[PDB]
Amino acid sequence: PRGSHMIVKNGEKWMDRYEIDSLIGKGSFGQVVKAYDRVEQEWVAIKIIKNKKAFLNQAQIEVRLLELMNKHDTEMKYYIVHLKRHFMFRNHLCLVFEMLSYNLYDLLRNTNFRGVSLNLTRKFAQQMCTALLFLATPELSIIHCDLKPENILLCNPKRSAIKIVDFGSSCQLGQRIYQYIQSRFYRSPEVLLGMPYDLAIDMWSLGCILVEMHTGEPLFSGANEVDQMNKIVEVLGIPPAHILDQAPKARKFFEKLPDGTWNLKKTEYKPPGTRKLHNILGVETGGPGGRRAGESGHTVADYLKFKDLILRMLDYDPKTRIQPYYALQHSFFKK
Ligand SMILES: Cc1ccc(/C=C2/C(=O)Nc3ccccc32)o1
Repeated sequence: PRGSHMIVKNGEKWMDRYEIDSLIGKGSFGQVVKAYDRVEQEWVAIKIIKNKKAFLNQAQIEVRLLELMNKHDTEMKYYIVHLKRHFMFRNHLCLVFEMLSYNLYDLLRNTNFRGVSLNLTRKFAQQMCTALLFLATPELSIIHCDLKPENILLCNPKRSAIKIVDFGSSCQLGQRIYQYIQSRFYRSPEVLLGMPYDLAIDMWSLGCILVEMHTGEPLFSGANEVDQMNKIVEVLGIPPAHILDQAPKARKFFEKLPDGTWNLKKTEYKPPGTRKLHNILGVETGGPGGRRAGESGHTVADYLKFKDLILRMLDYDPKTRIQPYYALQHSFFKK
């Protein structure tokens, strides 16, 4: 066999059922194939976990969480990708999902990274907040741990309905296992600081995502952890002392002074909290790059609500950071 990836061969039939069409995707997780399920007469995406002990063990958690989420039949569970079944094949765990359309990063690429409208952004935000509310159900208490444009797919290319995919790093509250999680751009302060985390890290990622969906570019595009914390401090200032006092990796980015206060451990950036979200969104200057100037649904009053909700989702404190239910009650969502 030689190596971790399954030899994929377009046109072969798996177990007189799955007709392999093409390789959808590759990556560290393994691979994804488009396949025709002859039994159910429908296209499916099969996620082939790498044949490595570490990846197989993590994929048992993925399968457990997915099955748990699909079992909870309610008014929230259809913002989550549906795992139809799974099987072992050629020493690979294989997860069969419904076929969906493209991810929100592709939607950004098809606007030449100009960003989508505030109106489309709000539709994505209401779906995602609803999804996070569902994850926050006691019985689930699921932390996604990897929200980013790539992991939010459109159901249909013509419509704005979405689902969340890739619960490959997901854990339940109280079952934290990796000190290093989240895609860097969407990584919460508590994680960069190497502290314990809860469902609040998803709400952080969602704040970063919504800004990027409208501006067409990442809010915080760090080359590494130091650069990432610095780009956050640029907008949000130095994080509160009560947090940095309890933070194992505080001294990676910050310095205590005789004072008792924290400062950036400078070795260069805009001063702390001087990169205003106000200016990044271009509230009073016609939106991102001036492209929404005079457009309907891009008034200053619209922007101020959006910005307010973003700033509640980018709260440094995970205890006071806005939680799904309260986010859905925000004026930004009101008719
Ligand atoms: C294309 C498509 C439809 C459904 C899925 C599922 C995926 C998942 O759960 N993790 C992934 C990670 C990378 C790419 C795709 C997926 O992928």
